[PDB]
Amino acid sequence: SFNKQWYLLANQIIQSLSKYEGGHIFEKLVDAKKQNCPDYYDVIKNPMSFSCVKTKLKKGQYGLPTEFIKDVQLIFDNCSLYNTSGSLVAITGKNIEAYFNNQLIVTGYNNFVTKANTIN
Ligand SMILES: Cc1cc(C(N)=O)ccc1-c1[nH]c(C)c2c1CCCCC2=O
Ligand SMILES: [Cl-]
Repeated sequence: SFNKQWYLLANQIIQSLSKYEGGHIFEKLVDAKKQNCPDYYDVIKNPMSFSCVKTKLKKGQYGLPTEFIKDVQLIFDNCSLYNTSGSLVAITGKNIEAYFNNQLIVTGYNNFVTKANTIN
């Protein structure tokens, strides 16, 4: 069915980000002490990780295909806000963001967004 199909595509796409070079840094939520960034949650008010998105997909918390995109984009927007441009972490965020946006086209995922937008 319609929602089962884009759930399945979203699961495939999120797994491909996890396996992308450097993707491990987005897999779990940042540990502010362990990653030596004690102010992280003072700057990032809406934290997000690949594992959060995987849990939402597993539990059925998404109603619309755009909700998945919004959460993944939030990962990269948090990355670019906290980290200085040209840092190893910022570079990695931009790499995976570009990969992600291409995958949305290549996989057809954007077609589910287009259809769901018409349904309102
Ligand atoms: C780099 C890094 C390495 C590991 C690991 N397990 O090796 C896990 C998390 C992070 C990480 N992820 C993000 C997204 C960040 C960080 C910490 C540094 C700056 C803050 C930030 O945005
Ligand atoms: Cl690392």
